[PDB]
Amino acid sequence: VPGLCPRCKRGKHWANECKSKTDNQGNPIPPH
Ligand SMILES: [Zn+2]
Repeated sequence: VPGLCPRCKRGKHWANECKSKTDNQGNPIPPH
């Protein structure tokens, strides 16, 4: 029962299953 992805901050999933729509890299999340 993992939530707010421990890699980004715009999803509630896990790294392997993570894809943050912020930039063209991996986790360009501006808040974190
Ligand atoms: Zn994520």
